[PDB]
Amino acid sequence: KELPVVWAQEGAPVHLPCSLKSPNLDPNFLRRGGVIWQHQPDSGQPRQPAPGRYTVLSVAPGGLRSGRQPLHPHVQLEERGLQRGDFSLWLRPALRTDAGEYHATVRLPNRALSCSLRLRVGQASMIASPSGVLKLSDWVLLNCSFSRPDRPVSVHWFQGQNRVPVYNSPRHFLAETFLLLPQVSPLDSGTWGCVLTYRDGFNVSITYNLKVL
Amino acid sequence: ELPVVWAQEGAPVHLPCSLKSPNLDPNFLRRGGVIWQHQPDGRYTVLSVAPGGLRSGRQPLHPHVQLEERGLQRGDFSLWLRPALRTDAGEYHATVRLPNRALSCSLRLRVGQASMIASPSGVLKLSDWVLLNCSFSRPDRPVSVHWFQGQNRVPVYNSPRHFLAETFLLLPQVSPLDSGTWGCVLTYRDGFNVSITYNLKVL
Ligand SMILES: *[C@@H]1O[C@H](CO)[C@@H](O)[C@H](O)[C@H]1NC(C)=O
Ligand SMILES: *[C@@H]1O[C@H](CO)[C@@H](O)[C@H](O)[C@H]1NC(C)=O
Ligand SMILES: *[C@@H]1O[C@H](CO)[C@@H](O)[C@H](O)[C@H]1NC(C)=O
Ligand SMILES: *[C@@H]1O[C@H](CO)[C@@H](O)[C@H](O)[C@H]1NC(C)=O
Repeated sequence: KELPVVWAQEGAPVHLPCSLKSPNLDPNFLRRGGVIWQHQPDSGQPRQPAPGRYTVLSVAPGGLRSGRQPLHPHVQLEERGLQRGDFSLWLRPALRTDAGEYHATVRLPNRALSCSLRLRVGQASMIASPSGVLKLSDWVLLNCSFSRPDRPVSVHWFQGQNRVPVYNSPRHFLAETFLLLPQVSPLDSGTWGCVLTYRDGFNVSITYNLKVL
Repeated sequence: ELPVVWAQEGAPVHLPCSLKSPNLDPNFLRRGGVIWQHQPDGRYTVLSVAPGGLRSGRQPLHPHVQLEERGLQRGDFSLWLRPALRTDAGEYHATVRLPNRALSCSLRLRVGQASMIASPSGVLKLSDWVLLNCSFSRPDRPVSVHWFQGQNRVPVYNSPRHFLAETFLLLPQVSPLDSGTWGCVLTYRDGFNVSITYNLKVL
């Protein structure tokens, strides 16, 4: 079977999970764990060479840090989690170039274990048809879109400073990932927002400023 | 530099090359010969007809490139690409040989992609709304947009049941009379036309 896929939104932090799910307390045993995170970027794809792997993070087992600064400072580890057996990678800005395979090797006192993921990075946008700048009483269709190919499981719409929930109503028709405003009014000018949730739990938050003249 | 000719991928296009005021005998101008060269974006000849008025008969041969012999008799030596393909973009050079006259033509062909974007893009239920976008990949924006409905291509104007804005057509409430083909024509400032058809399916 293939690698589990983790999705990221470009510009937003992402968390690549690698965790002992049954840590039997013992913060003093799991203090002493260390991990190597390696990244296999996409070659793009006969008698081919094997894909290359380079180390993006290394923290030493034993319960100490050596004073070595991070090699790739946008890639990070939460050091509070190591006591709980959490060796997950944080990509502070998830970048397009960060896509590819991630391989963790964790060395504890008695054993070593591995974690393997494929990270894909997508782009979010509110697509406005005909446009975002509108005239009074025009119609507009907003699509809460993300470049992931599959269909999200839920879409939540919000409007205004305080994120007031937006439901199917006479002034707002909701269908799939789309919100149709049949007749914009002065109260429709301002910020709108959406949250897309996919079946793997990945969710995207998108904001957009509608202008009505 | 060169005149630009636009093409829609999947639709025929003709690269114009016509004698200015070509009113000679239709059997005199058929006896002309022409060479069309394409340097893709390495000049190579894509079709050559020899002067003298006789043919090799290989018109089914390479039918993606063609000359219309009615235009050849009318002094029109234009190249026809029956499916305009992505590979056809690039530089074109025509040379036409008559007994006492010569002509050369130089054009740049760019090919764009057309699509009817439907939101939502599936099959629709009666009384749903739907938005159609007549889109073309050309960078400049078209100067006019025309919408048509049905096999008989009846024009569609701004109304309560069909709202037109820019390149978009909104149908607020589909009915069984909306089932079937819809079409749009984009017209650009040079006269280039893009025709897109779309089959709406509604239960
Ligand atoms: C609208 O957004 C959804 C979610 O990303 C996407 O699957 C769909 O293709 C988009 N459609 C248009 C017309 O933008
Ligand atoms: C997305 O899912 C995560 C995981 O449960 C959750 O913490 C987050 O709150 C969800 N999205 C939003 C917009 O809150
Ligand atoms: C709709 O089509 C026009 C014409 O090419 C294009 O400029 C515009 O970006 C398209 N918008 C959407 C949402 O498809
Ligand atoms: C291009 O399309 C427009 C609108 O349908 C039409 O008026 C015009 O005559 C067309 N041009 C040609 C050369 O057919």
